[PDB]
Amino acid sequence: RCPCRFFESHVARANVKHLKILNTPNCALQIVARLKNNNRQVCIDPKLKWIQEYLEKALNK
Repeated sequence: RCPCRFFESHVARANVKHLKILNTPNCALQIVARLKNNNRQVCIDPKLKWIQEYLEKALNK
């Protein structure tokens, strides 16, 4: 079973509280994020540009 089933491409950082990185060689790279509004658990597509910027600001810092 993969940590994420469907990925959302219409999510923005303002609606996410934190991003979780998962390196699963059974499903490849997947990222899980929670909606700040209802604090739900949703899966975000690792192809969004703001996601890459978040990883870039967390890796250099």
